[PDB]
Amino acid sequence: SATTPSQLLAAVHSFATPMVVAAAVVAVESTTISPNYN
Repeated sequence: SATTPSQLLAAVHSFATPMVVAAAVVAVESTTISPNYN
């Protein structure tokens, strides 16, 4: 505690289920023009 020489676990505990990451789904909201007739 406080201030890791001694290991409390014998082996390192790995997560059973592999985490499946998903790519970003970014999209274009809108397009505006400042000087415009319409």
